[PDB]
Formats: sequence, C-alpha cells, structure tokens
Amino acid sequence: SEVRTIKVFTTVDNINLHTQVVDMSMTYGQQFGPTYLDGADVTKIKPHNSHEGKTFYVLPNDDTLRVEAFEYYHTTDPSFLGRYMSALNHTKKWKYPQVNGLTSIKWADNNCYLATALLTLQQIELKFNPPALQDAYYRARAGEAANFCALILAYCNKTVGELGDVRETMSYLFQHANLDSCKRVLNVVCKTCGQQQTTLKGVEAVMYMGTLSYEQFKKGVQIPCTCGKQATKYLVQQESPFVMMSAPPAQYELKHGTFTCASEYTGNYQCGHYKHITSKETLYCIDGALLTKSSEYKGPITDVFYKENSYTTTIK
Ligand SMILES: CC(=O)NCc1ccc(-c2cccc([C@@H](C)NC(=O)c3cc(NC4CNC4)ccc3C)c2)s1
Ligand SMILES: [Zn+2]
Repeated sequence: SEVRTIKVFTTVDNINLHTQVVDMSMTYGQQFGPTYLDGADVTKIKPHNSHEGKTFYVLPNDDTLRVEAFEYYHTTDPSFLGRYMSALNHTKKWKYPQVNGLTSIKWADNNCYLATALLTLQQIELKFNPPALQDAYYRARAGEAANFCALILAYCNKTVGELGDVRETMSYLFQHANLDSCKRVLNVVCKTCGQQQTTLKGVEAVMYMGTLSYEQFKKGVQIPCTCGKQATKYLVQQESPFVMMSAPPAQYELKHGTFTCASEYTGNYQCGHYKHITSKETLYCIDGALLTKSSEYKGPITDVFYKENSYTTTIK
C-alpha cells in the first residue's frame, strides 16, 4: 500500500546524534543494519509510531561513525556495541540501591562481583581514559549505574549471568584508567645472589598477588628465587593513590581503620559468592542491597585495598 516515514536519530556514542528518515514498512535491519533501542535489538522489527524522535544505536558502517565510536569507547572491536547493548538490555532491569552512601546492585545474574567492583571504585581515586567509562561512571556514582555495568561487561568480554573474578574485572578497568604517574620500587634479597631492585609503572605498580597484608609486603614476603634458596621481596617505594593486595581466599581478620575496603569470597573456584567489607566509623559488610555492621571481622578475604600517596621504606 502507501509509504509512511518517521524521523529518528542514529548514534554510536549517544553524544553525536544523526537525523535519519525511516520507512514504517521496512525493518530497521534492512535500512541501517543492526539497530538497538535502549539495548533491545530492533533489527528485525518495523518502526512503530512511538519511535518518532527517539535515539537508536547502530554499528559504525561509515568512517565518520568509526572515528566517533573509537574516540568514545577506545576500541575497534566490531562486536563491542552488540555486547554493550546485549548487556544493557539486562542491566537496565537491575536495581541500584544507595547502601552506606555508595551505589550497590541488588543481587541478580551473578552480579555479586560487579556490585563489589562498583562499591570499590567509589572508594579509590581513578580517572578512566575512554569518555564512555568517564560518563557512565559519573552517572553510576549518582545511582544511575545501568550503563557503567553494561560497559564493564562489554570491556571484560563477560556474559550476563556468568560469575566474574573481582581481581580480573579490576585489572581490565585499570588498563583503561590513567595510572601513568603510578610507580613502585621492589628489592629482592638473597643470602648469596644479592640485592636486585625493580621498578613497576601503571597497573603493575598498584596490584600484587600472594599476600593481602600491605604491612607484610613492606616487612618482606618469601618467594621462590631462581637459584633455589627462598628470597625476600619487600616494598622500597610506592607512588599511587591506592594499592590492591590480592591472594587466594583465606581466613583473614580485618580491623577498623587499617584498610579502605576488602573482597570476601565464600565457596569454590568459579562458583562462589562475593561480599564487600568497607572501613568507615565501624566495619560495614555490603552484600548487594543487604547491609550489616560489626566492630570486628574474620572471613575468607581475597582482595584488600589501601589508600596511599608516597611510602618510602626505612629498611637498609
Ligand atoms: C575446598 C576449599 O577449602 N576451598 C576452595 C578453593 C580453591 C581455590 C580457590 C580460589 C583461587 C583463586 C581465586 C579465587 C576467587 C577469588 N576467584 C574465583 O573463584 C573466580 C575465577 C574466575 N575465572 C578465572 C579466569 N580468571 C580466573 C571467575 C570467577 C571467579 C569467582 C578462588 S577457592
Ligand atoms: Zn637467590
């Protein structure tokens, strides 16, 4: 029969909108290629009357859109938008309650580790490079974290419903944050082999696997030396706003005011449950929407975060 149209906007970044005219007889797919509205796939759907003036997301099919996409997300992975939108379709349905003055996530689709990562980021000093993470993270801090979670999932190449590692998640995010000015100096000491000194910049300057205790890392930790005689690695100098100390879950006692926040993991490798412990006027345990408060804490801790500016050892 007749040809009806509506006006809509197409975007890759929801910053630069592009006025398009669509035909209400043809599917979005046929006219634009893959097309999303609020993360919902509409490729196979014909325009509705209500669609007038709404913003749709499309894949970058021309060079103008490729520049706009790369500038915003800092990636040229063709699958990225599809994944960002697939995630978003789920993450818009999650509830983000304000818990202890911080945005959490009400438990759903094994998001316990995203919730824990989100509560953590709010407590440490981080500047993201991708304008996509800068923007979503600002809105997350406000209670509006639907997009930030969908982006974490997209960057970390994760499915909705699949349980993630908080330390793997955080590493990925730190790869997309400005940490150029972060600097760590380690000394490794043997009885024979002598004192070797290394310097670590960026992600490797703020992350350590093998001890939870920041104080222990400064005193010294035992490591298997190449020679075969256990050597002592100790921290000589740290320049970072924070440090992340990680180790495989173990009964650990956390004391008020000796740490910033910690990741509790109960259960078995890849199928457990995450809780967030934070240190304020007392110890808070944030379990999605659920909050409890205690003087003391012992439990299976796997990540502890500490605030820092400049530490310099007095050793030697
Ligand atoms: C029987 C008993 O006493 N304890 C059981 C355990 C043995 C080992 C454990 C362990 C070891 C390391 C880390 C942990 C915790 C902190 N991490 C995860 O489980 C983990 C890992 C992955 N994906 C792998 C690819 N990137 C790592 C995905 C999701 C999760 C929750 C856990 S827990
Ligand atoms: Zn040695």
